[PDB]
Amino acid sequence: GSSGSSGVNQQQLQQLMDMGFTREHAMEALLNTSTMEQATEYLLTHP
Repeated sequence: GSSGSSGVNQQQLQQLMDMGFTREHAMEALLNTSTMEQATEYLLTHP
């Protein structure tokens, strides 16, 4: 059947969110960014 990825990704989201962040930034982070690493930075730049 049909399957793939839609919108952001919980993985990264949760992954980061776990580190101790806010879903708000987390989400935007990913959205803004593209890869996981990038996400980290975004968050790392917004504690």
